[PDB]
Amino acid sequence: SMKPYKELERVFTKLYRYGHMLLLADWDSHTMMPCKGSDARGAAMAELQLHMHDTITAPKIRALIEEAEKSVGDLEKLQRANLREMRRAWELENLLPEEFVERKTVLTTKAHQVWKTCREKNDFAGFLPTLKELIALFREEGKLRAGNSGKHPYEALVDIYEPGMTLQRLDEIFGNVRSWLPELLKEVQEKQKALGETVLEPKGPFPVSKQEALCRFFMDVWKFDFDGGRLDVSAHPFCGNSKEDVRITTKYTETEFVTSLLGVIHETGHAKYEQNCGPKGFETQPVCMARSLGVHEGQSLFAEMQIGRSGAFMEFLAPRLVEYFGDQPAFTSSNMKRVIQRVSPGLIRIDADELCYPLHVMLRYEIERDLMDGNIEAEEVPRVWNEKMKSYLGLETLGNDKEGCLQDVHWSGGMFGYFPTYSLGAMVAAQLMSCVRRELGEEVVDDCIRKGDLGKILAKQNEKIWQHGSSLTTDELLRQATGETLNPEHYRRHLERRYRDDRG
Amino acid sequence: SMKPYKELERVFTKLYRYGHMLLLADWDSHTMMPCKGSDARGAAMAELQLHMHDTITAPKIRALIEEAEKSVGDLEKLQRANLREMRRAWELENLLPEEFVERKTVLTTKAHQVWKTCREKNDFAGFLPTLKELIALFREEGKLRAGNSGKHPYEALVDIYEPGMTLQRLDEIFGNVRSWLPELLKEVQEKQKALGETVLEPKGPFPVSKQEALCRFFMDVWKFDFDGGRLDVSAHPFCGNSKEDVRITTKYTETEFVTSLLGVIHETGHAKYEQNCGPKGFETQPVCMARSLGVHEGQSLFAEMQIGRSGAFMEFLAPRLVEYFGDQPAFTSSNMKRVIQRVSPGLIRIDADELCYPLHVMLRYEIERDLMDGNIEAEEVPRVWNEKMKSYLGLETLGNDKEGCLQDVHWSGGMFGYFPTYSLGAMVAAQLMSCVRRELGEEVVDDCIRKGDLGKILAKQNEKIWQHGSSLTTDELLRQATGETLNPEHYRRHLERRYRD
Ligand SMILES: [Co+2]
Ligand SMILES: [Co+2]
Repeated sequence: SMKPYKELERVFTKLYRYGHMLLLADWDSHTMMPCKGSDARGAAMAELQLHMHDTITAPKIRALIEEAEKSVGDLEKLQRANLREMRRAWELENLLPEEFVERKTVLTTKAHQVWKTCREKNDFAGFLPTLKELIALFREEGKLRAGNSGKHPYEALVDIYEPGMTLQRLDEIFGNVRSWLPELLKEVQEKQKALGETVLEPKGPFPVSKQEALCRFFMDVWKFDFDGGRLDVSAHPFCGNSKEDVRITTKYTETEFVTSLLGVIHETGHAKYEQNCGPKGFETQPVCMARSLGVHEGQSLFAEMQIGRSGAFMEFLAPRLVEYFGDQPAFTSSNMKRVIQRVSPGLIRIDADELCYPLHVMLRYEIERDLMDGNIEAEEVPRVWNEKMKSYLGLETLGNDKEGCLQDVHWSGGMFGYFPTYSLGAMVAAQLMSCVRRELGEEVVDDCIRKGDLGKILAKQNEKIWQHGSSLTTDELLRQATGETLNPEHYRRHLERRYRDDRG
Repeated sequence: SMKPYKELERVFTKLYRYGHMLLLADWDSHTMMPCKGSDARGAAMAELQLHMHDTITAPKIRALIEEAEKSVGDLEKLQRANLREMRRAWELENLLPEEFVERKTVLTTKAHQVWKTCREKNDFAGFLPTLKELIALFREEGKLRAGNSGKHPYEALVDIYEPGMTLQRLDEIFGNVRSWLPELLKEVQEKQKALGETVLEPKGPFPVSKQEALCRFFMDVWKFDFDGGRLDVSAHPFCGNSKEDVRITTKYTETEFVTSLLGVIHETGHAKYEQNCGPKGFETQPVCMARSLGVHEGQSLFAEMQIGRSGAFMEFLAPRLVEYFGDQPAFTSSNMKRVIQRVSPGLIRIDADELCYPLHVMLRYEIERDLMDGNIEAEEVPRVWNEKMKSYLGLETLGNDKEGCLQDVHWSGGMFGYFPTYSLGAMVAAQLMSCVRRELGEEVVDDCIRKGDLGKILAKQNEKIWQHGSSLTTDELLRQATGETLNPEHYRRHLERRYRD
């Protein structure tokens, strides 16, 4: 009935309110909180997390969900989707026994300090005992989340971040990438080395106040609502807080402006999704949420990569760089394109350019999959990390675990099945932009970008993606939006056109 | 056994964790939140406030307190005090029916809107409907909070902010103030007028970045722990957030810097108490809270009035003004003292000098007491306000309710019985500083202030007040600290030395 469904709605509004507090508390801990407030803040967040957990895991919720589900056809369409999303949120908290949960929590908090130091010291052997336990915990986690579905443990884990994504499809997507991208990289490198184009590096200092002003200017170009969000400073840029009050951060160095500019553009792309997330009338409910991390990172990367690193945008950007920092030879649209699209393989994933980046992701996918499968053991990670690094990026890591397998925090913090979503995001972004250019026209999109007039583009994003939140399945959403399910051929054609053909 | 007590401790830690979130949300509301965030933020705070209420008022809590209390002798000194403070918190929440609390939140949220416009528009008539309801509400609230005590309803309201304070003691105190303050003010005005001393008002602009730097510098003089707190800007200066993370705010104008400086020093005096509140080991418990609004305001006024408006402090301050803003004729010791210590009765209590301030408080006390007692009704407040302002301050407010009875937010915000604590704080500050001067020596105290070297003074405040929180009754606390219960004669002699002599 409506009765139990509406009772669920009420419970989920309660949870949304408590989540508001947690999100604020988390935002503040990274931006405003002084160091001695840390224990108080963590104690407070833990207690509130506990209450949210007891609320969603009370016996009555399951009984409520079950009564609501027998009378499904008496609900409006969007209420039916909301009931689906409610079960999903309930299963995500309920399928892990509390004994497992506390054990995971203890190990991840342990695993963190052990990782951080070993990383800094290049000591995989000191990490390895922990790492073996993580991998056993993750394998155990997969099975629990798998439930009575018969899903592969890793699939159960990827599902946390990418609802409905199967290992079969993931293996097809990454196998597709593996068939062409390592040779594309090599082709691009040799083309760029044979050309020998002049690239003038921007010369600093770039005053941090002028960087901030430039960033806000670009947030205005993306029509960020500043009456419903903020820009501030943290050690790691992120997009956080709540949908009514979306708060992004960045970090500035005087020596360059690119990382921070492009970083803000990236987070603004996330923000636009959050600020415009529908469906309307479901604001405090789980159907009014981002569909997946791949869909979310598809929005950030649409902003950053599809618009931000384009030749057209350089035409708009260059004269703003003259205006905000003062003129210098580096500040021409042709030269800034060369700076922003420069291809240079390296060892560190977070520093990777648009082309190399998916190779870092692909390799993490394969290892994660293989560990979960039993094909390899923690023991072998360094060896296989090095194999893949030489193979995909032409670089060695043997003996350099610091910048090899120990470089990312993710496994310390109990995040397995997360990494692949980044390249899924890149693929979503390329697919969406292909559609937008098909619909609006190539010259129209280029004119919008080069003139910093994004409204027609942002409107298509809003229509196709943002207004739907989680009311549709990912497959349904992408089909409705772009004509088909997620297809990596768009990302391939984007990368070929931009890097191999220098087309923008 | 000790089981009920230790389970209550666990409950109050939970509540402390919840209050942390509410405190952060409230601070952020006034400092960082963009305007469209407002609805979601109010809905979140209300849901959490409800959960806290239901937690503390559950029948379980009553049963725990009753069980703990029947073996109160099996508890150590600080645990028995903590149990007293637990019962107090529970009674504060548990006494009003939930139907009452709903009505009040409704009425007050609406009252803030109508008050604000009526105030801007000088329209008591428009406000009078709301105000008759507020007064009816407060009389009902007082009776509810009194219960079977036999306390006057207004006493039960005063008790919320000033635990253990009786109306009889309040009447003894304001009666004392009335015995010397009027002849003092009168005398000071005719002294000032006969001298006709030159006062140079500082001339701006004062860049807000420079003001901020000066304000932070004085926070450092008070040894504010910036690893455990912040300064930020808000529409209305306050001291908030939590004890591990004390966040104070100010507002800046280019035309003058004094209000903001002294304001920051005031809030920093509050912050020092919150940053150092004991007892140690009871941090998440109600025993580790400020004793009263009177004692709290005592710490802020010790900072602001006892140190911050003294001649010795002007010796330190004047060279700092030159340093931060650049030299000008006004920036002398002698002249800044005259600016900061200036006496000029006016209509607006926030703007009142150290001498006139208690007169504004006394008139509100008298008016709140008469309203509660049914000696006047809401219709009569403008007339009575004028009469009391004429008698106390020499000033007519008739027809100017904007600068008369509608002046302050307190009544529309549901705060009755609050005003008296301002003067109690002034008295606590003066009594504290007496003991400090007696113990350290006048010369050592003056030396400390004039060199910006406040360590020895702060250490005394910490020892005497901050470290105890609510472990002692207010009478015990002041007796242990100062040798006696609150005595307004210290306040008298403070005002006499500063303004008459
Ligand atoms: Co992102
Ligand atoms: Co105060």
